[PDB]
Amino acid sequence: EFKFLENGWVEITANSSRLVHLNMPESENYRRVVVNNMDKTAVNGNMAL
Amino acid sequence: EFKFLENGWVEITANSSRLVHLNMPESENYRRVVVNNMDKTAVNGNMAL
Amino acid sequence: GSGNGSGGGGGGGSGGVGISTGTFNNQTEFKFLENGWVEITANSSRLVHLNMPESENYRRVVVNNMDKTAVNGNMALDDIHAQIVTPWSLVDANAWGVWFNPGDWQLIVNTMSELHLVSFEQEIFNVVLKTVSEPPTKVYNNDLTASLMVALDSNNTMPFTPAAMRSETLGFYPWKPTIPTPWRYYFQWDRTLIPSHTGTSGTPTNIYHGTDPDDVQFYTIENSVPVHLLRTGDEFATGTFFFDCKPCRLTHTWQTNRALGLPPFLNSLPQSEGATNFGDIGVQQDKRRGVTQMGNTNYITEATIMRPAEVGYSAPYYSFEASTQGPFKTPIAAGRGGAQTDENQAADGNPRYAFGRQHGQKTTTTGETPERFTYIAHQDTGRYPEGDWIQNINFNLPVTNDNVLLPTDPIGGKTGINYTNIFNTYGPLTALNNVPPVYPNGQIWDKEFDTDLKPRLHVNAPFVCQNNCPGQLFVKVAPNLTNEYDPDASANMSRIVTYSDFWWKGKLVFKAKLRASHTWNPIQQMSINVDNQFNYVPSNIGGMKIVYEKSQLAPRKLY
DNA sequence: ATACCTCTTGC
DNA sequence: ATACCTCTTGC
DNA sequence: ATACCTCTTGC
DNA sequence: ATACCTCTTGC
Ligand SMILES: [Mg+2]
Ligand SMILES: [Mg+2]
Ligand SMILES: [Mg+2]
Ligand SMILES: [Mg+2]
Repeated sequence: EFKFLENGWVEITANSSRLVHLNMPESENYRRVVVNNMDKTAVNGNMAL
Repeated sequence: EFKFLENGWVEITANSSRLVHLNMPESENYRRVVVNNMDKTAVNGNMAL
Repeated sequence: GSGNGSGGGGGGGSGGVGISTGTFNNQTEFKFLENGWVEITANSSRLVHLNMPESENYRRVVVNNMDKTAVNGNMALDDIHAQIVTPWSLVDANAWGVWFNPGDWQLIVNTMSELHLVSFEQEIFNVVLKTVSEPPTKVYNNDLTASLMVALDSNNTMPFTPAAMRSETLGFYPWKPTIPTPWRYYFQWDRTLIPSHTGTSGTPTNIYHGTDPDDVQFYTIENSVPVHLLRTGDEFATGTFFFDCKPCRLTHTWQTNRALGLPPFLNSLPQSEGATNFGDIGVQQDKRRGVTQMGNTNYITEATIMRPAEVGYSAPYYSFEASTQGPFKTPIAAGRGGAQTDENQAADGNPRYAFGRQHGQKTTTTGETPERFTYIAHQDTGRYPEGDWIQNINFNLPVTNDNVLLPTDPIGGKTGINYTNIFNTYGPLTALNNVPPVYPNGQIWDKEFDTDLKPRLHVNAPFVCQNNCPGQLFVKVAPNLTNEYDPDASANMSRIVTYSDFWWKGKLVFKAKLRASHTWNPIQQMSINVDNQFNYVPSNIGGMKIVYEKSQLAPRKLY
């Protein structure tokens, strides 16, 4: 919705809806994980990676 | 000027000015003239002209 | 061989043919208030002269000194750019000299401590228009009914072009006439240009691409302002405008990082006069108590010791950067100054003004070379690169060559370069001041940029208006036609030769504050003497000139 | 529409 | 009779 | 609880 | 009986 006001102001109202789908989690736990692509960086010149 | 109102109406005001120049007429008379390009139409197939 | 007829004057309450519509005043008022505030009111008037434009058209011109840059090593010389050219002329008055004479300046500067800009308004009157008609006997007649046009861009729709940046404001002498300048403005354009040197092989790309249609903007007075037409009897006047902007100080600071805080206690004092009897701290540099920002040593020296933050900063020079439209020098705030300069050491940061007779150059002096100078602020906030240096963290000293970079060692293998040229130390701890005014050739106030984020200051003027700035004032002679005119024709129209004169008067108001003695010793003060004495007076011919003067004379603690 | 070198013999 | 590129620092 | 391609034949 | 280098964060 665009609603024009005095003096050229507009009030834009945007609505939006969705059907959302969701599965049960893999596991009901909180986990603390470490990620390690050492190998890739191990390369030399692959710092950015 | 554009002046925005409620409900998306606008009032457009346009001003305009000019410097106008004007010479005296060729003659202070009213004339009744006839124009005749007979010759051109005389052609045959030149009706439109 | 006629006088035109002399035409006869009708009379209203604010004007007519033989009725003056204004009053000349170029006088300056100081009005002392309670608590040492002063209200300075400065009036100023001029007789302005103006001719009809070259042509009643707006033009879009491109300028191209390709040849000069074509040179290789002449990057800096690039003048390329586009611009719209109008038939209008601009009346700019933004410049110290328009408003004050020296005497004034003196006062201000010696007795005050800070200055605020307050309001400003102007007006035009006693308008006159004449026509020239011509054996070359030129004759001049008033054209009673012709008009002068005037437009005031209060909305600030036009792009802003302060004219002092080119020394085109009005004159600085009340007793001598002057004129407005022809208005023009930048027009967008794309452009490329690869830097090079003497030694540089071939032809570095160097071209004018054209115009980003996106970036296009073309304005016209006519379509954006209302134009007033004045006849002799008419007169025009702007309202009064009020400024919203910080104050400007008239004092300078002098402490540098070195002078902040409690100096070290000297365990040992001199016992007789003489400039060689120093005092002594009397403690091993590596044994003193105190604080530093250096985690490795135990050294504590006036240069090591910690300071609360940092005055001044260092930046690259001479730096040219480049964007869409070509290169340009990177500006600095600071400048330099001091003992190790003397206008010859004169570097980056100090500004330099150049100008004509209307603005200070000796009136009688012949020859079209501009007069000049380099303003050297009193505020000791700049840098002395030569003194800089950098060293390895290990900080083992005395230091080894391998562990230190000097202003002497050459960078990029170029001899005449060193880190200080590309160095930069600005940062959250930096602290500094605004430029100081420059009499008489300095701009006074300036518009702020419409960017989302903003400069903390401008270098061209001390007063930057926060909100809107007073709209520009344009004028122009109204076209006076002959009896022949054919707009349908391609040729340029012929006009009667016409021109105009009118007086302009303005009022600019500041508000300031008296200063007061705080130290035992007296301080610096501007003053006249045998040496400069003649700068302030006309020559036996009427030679006049206005020399530049300083502004922040007195000192102030910084901390 | 003149007041002691400004505004201001005002207010 | 100048307000942030219009009217419109209005109303 | 439908009004002239929105909000909104509302207020 | 501390206010932004005076009087004076007074009045
Ligand atoms: Mg307006
Ligand atoms: Mg506006
Ligand atoms: Mg584009
Ligand atoms: Mg672009």
